[PDB]
Parts: sequence; C-alpha cells; structure tokens
Amino acid sequence: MISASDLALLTRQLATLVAAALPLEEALDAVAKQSEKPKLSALMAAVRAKVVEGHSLAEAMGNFPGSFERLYCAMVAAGEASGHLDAVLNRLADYTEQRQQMRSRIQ
Amino acid sequence: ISASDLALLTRQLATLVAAALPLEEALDAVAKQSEKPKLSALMAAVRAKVVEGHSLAEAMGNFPGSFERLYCAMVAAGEASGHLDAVLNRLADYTEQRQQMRSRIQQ
Repeated sequence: MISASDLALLTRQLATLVAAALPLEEALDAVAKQSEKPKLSALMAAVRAKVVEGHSLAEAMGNFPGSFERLYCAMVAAGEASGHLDAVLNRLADYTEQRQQMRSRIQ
Repeated sequence: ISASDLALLTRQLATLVAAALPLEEALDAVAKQSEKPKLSALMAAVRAKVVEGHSLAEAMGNFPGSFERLYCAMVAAGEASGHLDAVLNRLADYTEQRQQMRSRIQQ
C-alpha cells in the first residue's frame, strides 16, 4: 500500500531517467539507489529483478498492485507495446503528482 | 518561469545529477524534456554558460528572475563541497514545498 507522494516521486524520477535514454535496468537502479525509504528501494529493485529476469515493465510492476494500480500498469504496457515508454511515464508522472496534491490539500 | 516549472526542473536535474550524468548532459536532458520552450531555453542558456567554463551557480546566477539568490548560494556551496547532488535534492524538496503552497491557494 504506497503513499501517493512516494509513487509520485518514483514515477517522476523514473520518467526523467528513461527520457534521458538510460536503459531501463539502469534507470530502475538509479531510482532504487536514490530512494530515502528502504521500502521504496526494495520495491524498485524487485521490479528491476523481474525486468532483468525477462518480464516487461508492466508485468514486473504488475507483481505489486498495492503500489502500481491496474490503470498505471496498462498505461506502461501500452507505451512498451508502442515503443513510447518515455511518453507514457511522463504522462504518469503528471497523473501521480495530481494524486499527491489531492492528498496534501486535505491532510 | 513559474514556481511549478522551477520545481519540475530542479527535481529532474537532481535526479540526473544523482544518477551521475555529467552536468552538461543533465542540463541538455532537462532542456529536451521540457514542454515549454521558455523552460528549455533557460536550461539551454544555463548549459551554455556551463560549457563556457562557469559554475552552475554562476550560470544560474545570470537568471535572477528564475534562480533566487538562496538557490544559487546552495548550488555554489554544493559545488564547493563536491555534493551538488545532495544540494539539488534539498532544493528539489524546497521548490516542491513552495509549489504545493501556491497550489493550495490556486484553487
């Protein structure tokens, strides 16, 4: 069960690195290394294990539906299917940053 | 540039510098990923000064309409200490905090 601010941080970082043409495995590594929360490092490294293991990012992410909801994984799947993963992650970073904002407006 | 623009660019820049991209590749990458030609141009201009041999802090310093004195002094200091990566992460938190205040008010 992931905090909306923590998902928004991971997704912005990942979108930035993937857009900068880091290989996916390296991008997931950089997001795991840069995390302040051990639980977030582990999560990103676990997703990376699956991608290195041969799974797509969506399938990898799909292993953690408490972190990565169905809509988010299907968005990733489609970007991978089209060769536009970087566009889809940039879109998801905006989306996730809106949910973080809604959660701070109340609490 | 706006508060939300500065927040985005600082977060992007922190993420890339932390991933060990050379500063000139990090600035390029952030200029490429911007949807606003004014954001891209600013970042290209900062990069120009940095390729001309200036510090990031001096480079940013030429645009006091975007990079406040405190922002620059933090960058200068991180450059001095060999910890620009840590300084940009802190500025990325600061600029996000600021942005989400102007957002609580914005609606």
